[PDB]
Amino acid sequence: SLKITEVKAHALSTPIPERMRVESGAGLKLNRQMILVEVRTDEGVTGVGSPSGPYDLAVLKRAIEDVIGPQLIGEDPANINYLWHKVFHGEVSRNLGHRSVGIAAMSGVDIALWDLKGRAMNQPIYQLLGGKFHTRGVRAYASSIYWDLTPDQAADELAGWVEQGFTAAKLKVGRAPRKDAANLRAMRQRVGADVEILVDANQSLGRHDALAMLRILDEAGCYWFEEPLSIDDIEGHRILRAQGTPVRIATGENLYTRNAFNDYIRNDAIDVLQADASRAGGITEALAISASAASAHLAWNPHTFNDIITVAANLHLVAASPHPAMFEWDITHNDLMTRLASYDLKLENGLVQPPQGPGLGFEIDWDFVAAHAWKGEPAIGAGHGM
Amino acid sequence: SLKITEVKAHALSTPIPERMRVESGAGLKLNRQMILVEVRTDEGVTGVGSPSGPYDLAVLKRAIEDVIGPQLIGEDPANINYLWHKVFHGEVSRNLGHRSVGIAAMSGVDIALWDLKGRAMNQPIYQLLGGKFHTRGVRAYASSIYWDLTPDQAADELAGWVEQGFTAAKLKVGRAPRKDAANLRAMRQRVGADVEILVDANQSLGRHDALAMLRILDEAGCYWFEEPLSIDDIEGHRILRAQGTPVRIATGENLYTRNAFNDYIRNDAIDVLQADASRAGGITEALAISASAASAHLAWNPHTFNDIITVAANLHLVAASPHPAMFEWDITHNDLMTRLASYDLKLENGLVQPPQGPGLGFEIDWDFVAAHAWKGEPAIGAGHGM
Ligand SMILES: O=C(O)[C@@H](O)[C@H](O)[C@@H](O)C(=O)O
Ligand SMILES: [Mg+2]
Ligand SMILES: [Mg+2]
Ligand SMILES: [Mg+2]
Ligand SMILES: [Mg+2]
Repeated sequence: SLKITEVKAHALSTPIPERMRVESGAGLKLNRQMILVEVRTDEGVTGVGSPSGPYDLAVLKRAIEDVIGPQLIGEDPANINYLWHKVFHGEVSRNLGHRSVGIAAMSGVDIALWDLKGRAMNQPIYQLLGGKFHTRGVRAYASSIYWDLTPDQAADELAGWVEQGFTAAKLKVGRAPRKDAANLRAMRQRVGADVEILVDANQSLGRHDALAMLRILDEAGCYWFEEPLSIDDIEGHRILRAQGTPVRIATGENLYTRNAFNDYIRNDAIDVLQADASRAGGITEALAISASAASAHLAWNPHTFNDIITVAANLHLVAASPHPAMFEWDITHNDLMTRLASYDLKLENGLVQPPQGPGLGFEIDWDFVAAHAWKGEPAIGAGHGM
Repeated sequence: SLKITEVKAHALSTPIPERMRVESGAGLKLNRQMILVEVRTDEGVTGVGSPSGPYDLAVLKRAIEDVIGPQLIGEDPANINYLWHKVFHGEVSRNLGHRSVGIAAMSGVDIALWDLKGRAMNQPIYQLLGGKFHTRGVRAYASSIYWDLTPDQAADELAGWVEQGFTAAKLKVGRAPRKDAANLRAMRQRVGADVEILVDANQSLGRHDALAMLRILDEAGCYWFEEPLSIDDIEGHRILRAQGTPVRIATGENLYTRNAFNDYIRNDAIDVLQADASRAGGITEALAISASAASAHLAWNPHTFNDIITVAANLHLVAASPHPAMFEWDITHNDLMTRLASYDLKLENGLVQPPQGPGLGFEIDWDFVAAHAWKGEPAIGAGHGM
C-alpha cells in the first residue's frame, strides 16, 4: 500500500484579452484561474485535480494544503471513500461550512485521489466506474453565448458554434429579459429545430420575471432553464417546474453535496441536477448525486466550467452514466482549456470522447504550470443579484 | 459622511492548558482562537467584530481582507444594509459558497460596521435596535458540561453552576448515549425541577438513536435538544419534532443565512433557531432571522460561543428581542472571554446585562491583542460524525 506524503495546491492565472472578456450574472471575467492540486506518495505515484472556480486562490490553497492536507498525510490513498468522510466530518463541514468553498477544495483533492488510483491501476477513471454507457461518445454543448450581444449577433455566434460541430449551445440571460427574449427568438429562427438551445440566468431573476421568461423559453423550445433563481429559493424552482412545460429546470453549480440536491428533489423543485465533480464534493460525491438523480427519474448533467481538469473529471463520469448527454464545454477564451494538458476538444458528429490514458487520462504541461504562477490577479469582477 | 479606508483581520490564538481541554462532537479543543476584525475610516471612527470559530484563521483573514474588504474600501460605512448585499451578491455567495466560512467572514465585518455605527452615534447597539425588551436583564445558561465525566461528576458540575447563580446549563452528549442518560438522570435528581437542563449532541446521532435519546430527555424534562442530527438532515429534525414532546428541537450554529432557517421552518423541523450573529450573516442577518422565528411562533436563542465579541454582539440583539431568554454563556477556559475586552460576566439573579458603552459597548485591550498573534497553532482536533 502507498502512503500520501504531500498535498500541494498550485495557484495559476491566465490572462484574457480585454475584448474577449464576457459577463454573466456571475460577473465580468478578468483572468481564468485555477488551483492545480497535486497529491504525492512515498512511491512516487501522483494524482492531480482541480477545485474549480471562481474561488479565491489563496483561500483554496490554504484549505487544501493546511486544512484538508493534514488529514491525508500518512494515509493510504486507495481508501478514497474513507478519506472523503474523514475530511468532511473531521474538518470541512463544521470548520469551513457545509455548503462552501471547503467542499470545492475537497472536490479538487478527491479528483486527485481518483486520478492517483487510475494511474496506480493503469486504467482510465471511466473504466473503474463500470466502463462506458455512451460508447460512441458524449454529446457536448457550447458554453456559452454571453451578455452584451444584439439578436443578430447572438444568432451569428450560435450558428458559428453549430458550424464547428456543436449540436447544442447555451445562452446567458438575466439582465435585460426583453433583449434575452429577442436573442433567443433570433437564435431559434437561425438554426431551426434540430439544435438544442439552453438558457442560464446565473440566479439573476426573481420568481415573476422567471415565470415570464419560462413562457418565452417554452415558445422557443429550449432544453433547460439553468439557475433561473437564487439557489436559496427552493420553492421558486418548484413553482417553475409546476408549470409543466417541456423546459427542464436546471441548477447545481452553486449547490453542494448530495444533501442540497435531496432537498430540491424532496420539494419537486428540479429536473436536471448539475452537481460538478470539482465543486459539489468530488468524483466520489458526484457519483452519488448522479445515482440519486436516476432513482428519482431525473437527470444529472454536470456543470464543468473552469479548466480542462474539471472538464475531464466530469467527462469520465458522464461517459459512464446512462443519463442523456448534454455535456458542458467551455468555448470562451481560456488557456486552461487549451495549454494546461494534452487533452483537447475534438467533436465527431457532435460528440466528444473521454481521455484514454490512465487516471484522468492526459499529461500536464508542467512548463506551462511553472510559467503561470498566480501573482494576485483577480479572476472575476463583482457578481450580480442585488 | 465617512469613508472606509481599511478592513483588517487580526489573527489571534490563546492557549488551553491540557486539563482544561474539553471535547464534544465538534472535537477536542486545543486553542481558543479568533479573528478580530477592525474597520477603519478616514475620520478615525473604528468598528471591531469577530467571525466566530473554529474556522481556519488564514482562510478567514484572506476572505475578510482580500475578498470582502475590496468591496468596502471607499464606501460610506453607514449603509450597512447596502454593503451586506454588495458583499453577498458581489462575492461571497458564489465565490465562497452560500453556506460557508465566507458567510461567517461577512458576519464579522457586519458586526464591525454596527459597532462603528454605534460608536459614531455614541449609542449602544441595543438602543439602535429599538431598545431593550428584557429591561431587567437576560437569563443566561452555563455552556457547557462536556464529555468524559461520570454521573456524579456531571451532577456536581451542574450544582456548581447553580451555586454561581445560573438557572440553566447545557450538557454535551452523543458519544456514549447510555452514559449521557445516566449523567442527565443524576443531574436532574440533584437540582430538582427549577433548573433548566439543555442537551447538545453536536450532530453526533442518527435518527433512531436520537429518537431513543429524546425519550430520555422528555423524562428528564430537558429544555432543548440541540444539533441532535446532522444539520443536513432536515427531515430527521421534523421527525423528532413530530413526537410532540415538550423538549424543543434546536439547531443553528452550523446553518447559514435566513434561507437555512426558512427551509427548516417550511418543513416543520425546528423549535429554536440558533443563528449566531457572528456566523449566520451578521447582526443584520440575525435580526431578520429573529423576526422570522417570531412570525412563525418559534424562538430565536442564538449560539454565541467563541469570544467576548460574539457574545456581546448577540447579547445586544437578545436584550432587544421579545423571545424568551436562554442566553449562551461560554464558561470554559477561554482568554478571549476574559482578557480581550473590558466587559465581563456579571450574573445577577441569573441574568446578564448588555454592555452599556457605544457600539458593542466596551474597549479592546490592544496590548493583549498584540501579545497573542496567531503563529499557526490549530484551534480544535478532528470532529466527529463519520
Ligand atoms: O464546544 C462545542 O461543542 C462547539 O465549539 C460550540 O460551538 C457548541 O456547539 C455551542 O453550542 O457552544
Ligand atoms: Mg459521512
Ligand atoms: Mg451556469
Ligand atoms: Mg440581496
Ligand atoms: Mg452547540
